[PDB]
Amino acid sequence: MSELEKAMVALIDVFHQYSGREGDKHKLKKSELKELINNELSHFLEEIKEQEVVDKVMETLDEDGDGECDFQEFMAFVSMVTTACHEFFEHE
Amino acid sequence: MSELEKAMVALIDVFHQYSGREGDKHKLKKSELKELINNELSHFLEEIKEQEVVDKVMETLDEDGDGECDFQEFMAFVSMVTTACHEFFEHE
Ligand SMILES: [Ca+2]
Ligand SMILES: [Ca+2]
Ligand SMILES: [Ca+2]
Ligand SMILES: [Ca+2]
Repeated sequence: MSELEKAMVALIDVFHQYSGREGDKHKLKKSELKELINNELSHFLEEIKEQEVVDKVMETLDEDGDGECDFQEFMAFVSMVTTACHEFFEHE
Repeated sequence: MSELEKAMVALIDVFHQYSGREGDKHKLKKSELKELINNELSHFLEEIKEQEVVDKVMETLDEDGDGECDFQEFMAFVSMVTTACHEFFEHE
């Protein structure tokens, strides 16, 4: 079928199962965010080393500076990866 | 590997190949937008009937009202589907 239908389900599905690991299922905590980047998304970003890097990066995706990242803020991070990544992904 | 890596590649990959159908590879035209919804995304939206519906909907994702939808605007539509869709996708 349409690839977007599978990606839309996978994007939402991963958030529900991944965020459901802790008793917090309706919001994402600061510690969980570090784990998400450490999982295997280091390909887009490889500057993780000191805790200050996560804090500096966390402020960038924070739009209302609420101190926490909800599902709406998580979508903003996805936009950051597409805009930051180059379109030279065409040929290897 | 991480599901997000496959989805990030599929989201960008589909845009390059799908938008490359017409000589316009750097921007999306109004007619192409109707085809995208008509493809098989009618699941999220099933109110397509008169051309006015597309125009009313097109204005909603338009942020700068430039009269055309670029790659940045396309991302906004994805956010609209996630916010509009309910989270009751858990159990069938
Ligand atoms: Ca959580
Ligand atoms: Ca925030
Ligand atoms: Ca195009
Ligand atoms: Ca526009």
